[PDB]
Amino acid sequence: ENDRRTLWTTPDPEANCKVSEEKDSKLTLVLTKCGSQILASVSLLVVKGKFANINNKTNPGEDYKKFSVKLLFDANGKLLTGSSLDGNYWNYKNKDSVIGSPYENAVPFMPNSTAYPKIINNGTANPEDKKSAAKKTIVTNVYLGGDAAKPVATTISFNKETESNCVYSITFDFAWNKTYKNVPFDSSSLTFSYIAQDAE
Amino acid sequence: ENDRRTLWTTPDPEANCKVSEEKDSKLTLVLTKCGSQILASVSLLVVKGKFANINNKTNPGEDYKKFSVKLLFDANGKLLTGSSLDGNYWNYKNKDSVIGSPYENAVPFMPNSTAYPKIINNGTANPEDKKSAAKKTIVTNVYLGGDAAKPVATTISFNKETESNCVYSITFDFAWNKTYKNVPFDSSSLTFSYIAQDAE
Amino acid sequence: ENDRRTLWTTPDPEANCKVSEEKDSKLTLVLTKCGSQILASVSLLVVKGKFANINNKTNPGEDYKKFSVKLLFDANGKLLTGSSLDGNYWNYKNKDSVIGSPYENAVPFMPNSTAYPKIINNGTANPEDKKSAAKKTIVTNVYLGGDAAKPVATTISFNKETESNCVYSITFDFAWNKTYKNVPFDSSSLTFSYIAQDAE
Repeated sequence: ENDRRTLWTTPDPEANCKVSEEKDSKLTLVLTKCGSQILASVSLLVVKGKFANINNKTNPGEDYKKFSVKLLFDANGKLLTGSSLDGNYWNYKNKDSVIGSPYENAVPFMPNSTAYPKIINNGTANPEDKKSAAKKTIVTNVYLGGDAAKPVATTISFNKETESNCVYSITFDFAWNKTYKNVPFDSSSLTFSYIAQDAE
Repeated sequence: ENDRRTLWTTPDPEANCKVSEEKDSKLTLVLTKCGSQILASVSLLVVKGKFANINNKTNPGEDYKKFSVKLLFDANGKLLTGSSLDGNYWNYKNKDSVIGSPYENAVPFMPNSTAYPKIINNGTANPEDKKSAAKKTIVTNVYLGGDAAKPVATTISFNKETESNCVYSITFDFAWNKTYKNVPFDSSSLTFSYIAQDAE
Repeated sequence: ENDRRTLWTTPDPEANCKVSEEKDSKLTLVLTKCGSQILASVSLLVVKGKFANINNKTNPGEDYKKFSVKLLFDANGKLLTGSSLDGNYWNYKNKDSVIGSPYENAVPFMPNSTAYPKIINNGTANPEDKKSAAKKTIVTNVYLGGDAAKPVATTISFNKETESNCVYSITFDFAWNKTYKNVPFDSSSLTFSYIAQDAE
């Protein structure tokens, strides 16, 4: 009904995500359709590993101050193995859980091919043929422990990845310059939208 | 018709809200059902009292430099007395207005208990199933006068309040570090979403 | 069916917008009806002229550091002549393309008159007598190249313009202080919502 309009991890998932090692994080992502767009809410709590309690005082160095989460999808919109997120509880909504069986098609939840092409190349491109790099991209912040003093630079990129010969993709890139001393990666929630691929 | 999907005060309200004194502010809040999520828009013009002409030069203190707006719901999603907003014109959409008679049940507009649960704040071990307080929070900025130079740090908290045996809450926290000389607290409009509760 | 819910510039549009010269930019604007709000997504690529390759080091004046795009509408919600945007492939969705006929009436997709009204005389007397300019405004940054290091102050504004006896107006205002050196104007995507005009 309204539930085929939503695809999510669950509102309160079990560990379902690899940031650093297997199942070290809980990603709550809900994708909903309002017509031609997807309306999305995301959140990330990391419960163990390299980012469960950041200390950039005792661990400075690029690799302790950034990471990314990738949703990779095949032609029908099925999650592919190379993904950060586990498929077990990624499915269509049902009264606060997921449908019994794993889904066959979710093309209408995928970021548009046309608005978000895989590669743009404006080296030798005439101006009227030029495409937008930036357009595939939402740049905002989230906040550790929902504290304004603790921003984390968030980039959401559509159809950026090539991993696993995927045809669609949602990437969440996270980075910070503050040197956070003993702060869990526990994010505020973030609203975002993108243009949906057309079914059939 | 499609106004059953909207619960919204009014597009243009009479002073309907308490920041510092009774009916001292005009809160515009619309909540629309986009399936499993609520898409909200919010503005706050304070019309009289302590925040109606901010002067941190003359009043340098903490209590002049922040305030908070609490909406308190019961089990049926009806608005409780403790709330900053008054329920006279808080109701479903009829054309450009509300339905005459106050609503029985708005539970499906409330923030999801599962996504955003009650957390009794005690020293808690084992982060691998501690429920996240950050998740319940959207952190962003509104701009006073719609001017980029005049930011206000804005925290939107779901299911945070303990007051009046509320089951559900939506709390707007406005704070600013900058020292403003005669600026009316007059916010830019802010878009946000959250995961909705389900019903019968 | 559901396509009559989307008023859009194509997802992958031809040069369609005047920032500086006729047809110097590709504006992507998607409007979808979600109940009583419009859920919008907006992005701007400039391909020629004065902002096709910003260099505030060679061009340091204000006129090279800011520009605005005006959508102007009439009482049917159809585009007018003064509009930045060429109203020739600006139509209701049909599949991944656009409908045969030009779009007739689209009043349901306009910013709400009551919510965002035209400015008059303001006074401290409060029988009802306050107007918030800010309420009419969403203020945020977008990011050139989708780079965190390259913010641009963005203001969206509803029913503000007076040009060509317009009833309804959407205006995107861009402004930066940073001195960009050989940066195409190519904005990261922006999600936003506003209250719709009530259809009849």
